[PDB]
Amino acid sequence: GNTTSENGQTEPEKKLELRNVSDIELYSQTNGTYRQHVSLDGIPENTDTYFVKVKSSAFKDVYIPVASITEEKRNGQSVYKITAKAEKLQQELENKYVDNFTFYLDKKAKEENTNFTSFSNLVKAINQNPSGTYHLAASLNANEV
Repeated sequence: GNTTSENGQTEPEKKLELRNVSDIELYSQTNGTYRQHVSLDGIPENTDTYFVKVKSSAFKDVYIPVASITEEKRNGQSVYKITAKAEKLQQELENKYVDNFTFYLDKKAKEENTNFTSFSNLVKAINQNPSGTYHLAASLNANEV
């Protein structure tokens, strides 16, 4: 019949934090030329030469090197969870603070029948038979192509 505990404010520590993160892009350096790995990462890569580019609506973009690319079932699907290593980057994720910038990507499989999920697959699906009917499954980024 009571709820008695303590707290503390307790001056907090100072770290680096990304607040207005409007969008998050992934680039690579495989063939010596940088390109946009917008989707379809497949199996997580063996070597971590990627670097995450976070574009913000408040201030300019930030480039940070990747640390760990793994696969985690968000709802029983191939969702790539990627973490970012910075000297002190704290990400207010789900009302709690994590010591690394971690974010999830989207998709995996390509819809040969009808590119309803991604551009890299849409441009391939349309070129097969232009006539017919097509629908989009979600907003699709054309950076992929």
